[PDB]
Amino acid sequence: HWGYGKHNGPEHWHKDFPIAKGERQSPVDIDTHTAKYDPSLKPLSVSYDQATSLRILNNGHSFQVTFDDSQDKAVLKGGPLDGTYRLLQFHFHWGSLDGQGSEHTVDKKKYAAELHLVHWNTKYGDVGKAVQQPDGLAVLGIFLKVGSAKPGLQKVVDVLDSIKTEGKSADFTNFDPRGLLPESLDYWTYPGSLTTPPLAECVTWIVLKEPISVSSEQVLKFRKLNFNGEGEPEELMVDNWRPAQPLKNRQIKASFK
Ligand SMILES: NS(=O)(=O)c1nnc(NC(=O)C2CCCCC2)s1
Ligand SMILES: [Zn+2]
Repeated sequence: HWGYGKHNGPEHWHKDFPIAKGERQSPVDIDTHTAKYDPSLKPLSVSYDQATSLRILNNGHSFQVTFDDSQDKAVLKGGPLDGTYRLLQFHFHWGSLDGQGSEHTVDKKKYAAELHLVHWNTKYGDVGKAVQQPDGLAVLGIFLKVGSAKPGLQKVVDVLDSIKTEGKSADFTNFDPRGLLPESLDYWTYPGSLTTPPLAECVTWIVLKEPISVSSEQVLKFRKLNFNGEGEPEELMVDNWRPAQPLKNRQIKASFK
């Protein structure tokens, strides 16, 4: 089964998921000097006030916080998007060291981690149908750098001890994902894919230009999670990031000058 190790990592994924070598794979390097400001791009609308978080879960590749997406409660609109995209879950990708961990890169710079808030287009009715559409999902990507603590992340960090290994989950209600956002909603956007299998080419990527800072203690707690399930040889959940993929016939647009 797929993972991030030598024998099951990103270089192997194409064998089970041939779209791994497709025309709109993610992540990508964002070359800031080649990205073009698109004045027709609207501001992002991040409407998270009614977000209803449900569970936090270690799925063996990351940890994710899931939300009630059965109604328009936490939605992403605007920017490059047509229509309404419901927040389903967020998760992170991170490194074994502070100089790697992000999936997208900016002028080849790797951040310590990357937060993905995964949303799906309500015109497709459910996320499984949305994954089958080229405009089915919108992932809001936010870089993490190590510096000062992010207070809105602490509640996540506080609970990771309870989901150390693959398959463990915990109640994670009343979590406000607005606490994970940077000040600026300036973004780059491009059409891409899920960065984990099945690598479906269904994502409008919206990557914020402003990172959030998290503390060394916060990221260290990410790195104490396990890829393995309980009772198996302990393999720390670190470096669960896919590297940048070929941009191919795509233009990255910037919402800002
Ligand atoms: N790293 S990422 O591009 O944000 C992602 N890679 N696979 C992702 N799968 C999902 O979100 C789903 C969750 C539930 C049902 C379908 C899909 S999200
Ligand atoms: Zn992700």
